[PDB]
Amino acid sequence: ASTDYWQNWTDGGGIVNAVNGSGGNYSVNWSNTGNFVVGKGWTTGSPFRTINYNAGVWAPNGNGYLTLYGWTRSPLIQYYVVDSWGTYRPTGTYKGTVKSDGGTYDIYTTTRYNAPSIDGDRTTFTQYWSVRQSKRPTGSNATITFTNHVNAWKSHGMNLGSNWAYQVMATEGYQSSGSSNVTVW
Ligand SMILES: O[C@@H]1[C@@H](O)[C@H](O[C@@H]2CO[C@@H](O[C@@H]3CO[C@@H](O)[C@H](O)[C@H]3O)[C@H](O)[C@H]2O)OC[C@H]1O
Ligand SMILES: O[C@@H]1[C@@H](O)[C@H](O[C@@H]2CO[C@@H](O[C@@H]3CO[C@@H](O)[C@H](O)[C@H]3O)[C@H](O)[C@H]2O)OC[C@H]1O
Ligand SMILES: [Zn+2]
Repeated sequence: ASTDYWQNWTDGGGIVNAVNGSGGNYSVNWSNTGNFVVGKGWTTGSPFRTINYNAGVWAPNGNGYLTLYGWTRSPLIQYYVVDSWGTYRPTGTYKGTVKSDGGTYDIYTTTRYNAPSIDGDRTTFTQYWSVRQSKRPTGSNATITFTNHVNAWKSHGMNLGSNWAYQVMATEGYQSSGSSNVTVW
């Protein structure tokens, strides 16, 4: 399935110059930002999708994540599979680990309160994370075998919602500057 979804969200802080490139390609150049999320992927997420990407540029200066990023409803859950980051490795309530695609990821949960989501500007929701224990090398074709994460989460009592929303390979930033260039398929 070729990508069909363009995610381009900013809370309005700083500069987020995002380019919707040809096919699965996008880029972001950002400066002194609030929170933003830019990426490409699919209108409807699947627990069985293999996400492929190649980050030809991964150059955060401060907090950025290079991450699978997506949502379900029923219930409302945000999830991440974080392959690389900048100055900050995201963590939460430690649940366990999962091995996938040549890496080991820690599994965490967090909760957001009064926060933006696909449902509104001020919402409360759980987040599920796989965060790689070390930054993944970038520049070569990489795979996220999402089933492995979903199954590990499930085994730790972290069940996703029944109603799948979008699923993207994203650049998320907070209080940072940077450059990224990623192709997704
Ligand atoms: O940042 C940019 C990189 O993402 C880009 O890398 C290329 C991304 O596309 C890859 O081609 C895929 C190979 O596998 C096939 O099954 C897919 O259908 C193709 O799309 C290619 O191999 C990568 O080199 O390079 C340019 C950077 O700016
Ligand atoms: O049109 C609607 C959009 O406005 C809506 O935007 C979402 C807003 O919330 C964003 O998620 C936050 C940023 O990412 C993480 O840091 C946080 O946990 C979230 O608070 C999300 O990226 C946007 O998609 O999406 C739905 C549309 O109907
Ligand atoms: Zn386990």
